[PDB]
Amino acid sequence: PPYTVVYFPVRGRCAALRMLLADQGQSWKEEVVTVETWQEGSLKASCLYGQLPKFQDGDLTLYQSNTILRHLGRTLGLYGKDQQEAALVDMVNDGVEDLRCKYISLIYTNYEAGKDDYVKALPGQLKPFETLLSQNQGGKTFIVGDQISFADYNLLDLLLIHEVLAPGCLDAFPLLSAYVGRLSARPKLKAFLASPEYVNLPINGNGKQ
Amino acid sequence: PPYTVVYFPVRGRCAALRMLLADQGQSWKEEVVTVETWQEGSLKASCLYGQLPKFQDGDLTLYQSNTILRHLGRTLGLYGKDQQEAALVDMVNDGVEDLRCKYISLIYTNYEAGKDDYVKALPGQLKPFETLLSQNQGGKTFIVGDQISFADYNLLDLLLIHEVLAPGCLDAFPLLSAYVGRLSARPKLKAFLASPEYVNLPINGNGKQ
Ligand SMILES: [NH3+][C@@H](CCC(=O)N[C@@H](CSCc1ccc(Br)cc1)C(=O)NCC(=O)O)C(=O)O
Ligand SMILES: [NH3+][C@@H](CCC(=O)N[C@@H](CSCc1ccc(Br)cc1)C(=O)NCC(=O)O)C(=O)O
Repeated sequence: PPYTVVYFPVRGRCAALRMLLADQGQSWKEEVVTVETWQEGSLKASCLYGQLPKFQDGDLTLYQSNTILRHLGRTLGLYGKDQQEAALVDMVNDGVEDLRCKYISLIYTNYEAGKDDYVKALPGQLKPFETLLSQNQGGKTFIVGDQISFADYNLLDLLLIHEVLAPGCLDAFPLLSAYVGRLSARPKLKAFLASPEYVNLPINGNGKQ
Repeated sequence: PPYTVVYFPVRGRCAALRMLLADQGQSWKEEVVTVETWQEGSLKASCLYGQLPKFQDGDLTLYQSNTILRHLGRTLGLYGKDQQEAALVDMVNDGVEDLRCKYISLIYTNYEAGKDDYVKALPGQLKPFETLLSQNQGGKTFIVGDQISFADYNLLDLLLIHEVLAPGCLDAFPLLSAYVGRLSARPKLKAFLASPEYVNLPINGNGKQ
């Protein structure tokens, strides 16, 4: 710390790290970038990959959303209890990232023509996470081990955005439905999910959801 | 050894972890899956995300290529010297993965019509890595700090397959050109890149490159 997040005024790729910082009781500053200030290209040229989010932690600056999650994961102790759990946390996060990429492609390039097929294929894409919960203490704790990890906040966000795209998509998965319930109830996280800074931001940049 | 790699008979997403293992002097077993054995559905149905590579380290089974690289990075000491370097190693690997996804979409879905526009935009996509090297002791060492990391092997593979797709694409980048030369020369890695085990497998599964 202290932290600063730089991004567009949407939830998008910053939703999971904001949930992690709020639930861990950390403070941070937000620097909002409008499409107007982004279209003038001078901030875009200073970004390593010409994209946002950008993040600061003291004198360290970082890019890439999953690198920011892994960094808070290791500096705050949200990365498993050992190397074996740290590898399982990475395997869940990479799976969450693959489906997040398919969701983003549906939202930004084919929403009207491909949402029915995307929703027809959704059960198959969520089954792996229900299976991972069934293997960890009967799905009664977290996605890996018995302590929360950064992959829990990234998987929670992906489940919450899919319920907005296909209401009831989790009805067929008992353990994922119960897991979204338990984590949404953690005190600091429940207060943050009800706040205007979270509820009043669109999920995506094109208004689709 | 306690290692096993399960994959199709191509270099694909397994090329960087095989170079990492060979350069660190570790042995592993390969289990090859043919397209006929994959079409039998039983092994696909047993994979967590229905895809390969699969990897084992003793009884620990892992999926996702980047999870396998981070697990060997942690167990073999290829993850930076402190928490700040470990975050910069992740930032580099996430950039490498973003460019590998664009390369993969071109190869398997748009190779004939998108090859010239893809090669035209390539320099913009490679400049970030040239900038990272210029910031680390004049590009004379590794991509991060002064010890090799798992991201150096993934970046090296990404640079070698682009030189096959667009020969001379690295001429515009003096530090990346010298970085590929210096890394290909490490004795154990130089021997692996010249062996039939590496040279006789196609880069991708559809024959394009
Ligand atoms: N792999 C990177 C991807 C970052 C990324 O896609 N960044 C997009 C923004 S996220 C998606 C999006 C698009 C438009 C709005 Br309004 C809000 C959110 C960007 O900077 N895009 C700007 C650019 O590429 O010029 C990561 O995980 O961090
Ligand atoms: N995100 C995963 C992606 C793995 C993946 O895409 N896996 C593909 C194969 S890699 C690319 C490829 C394709 C065909 C051949 Br022949 C060789 C290599 C798969 O299992 N595909 C099988 C499936 O989806 O049924 C990772 O990083 O590990």
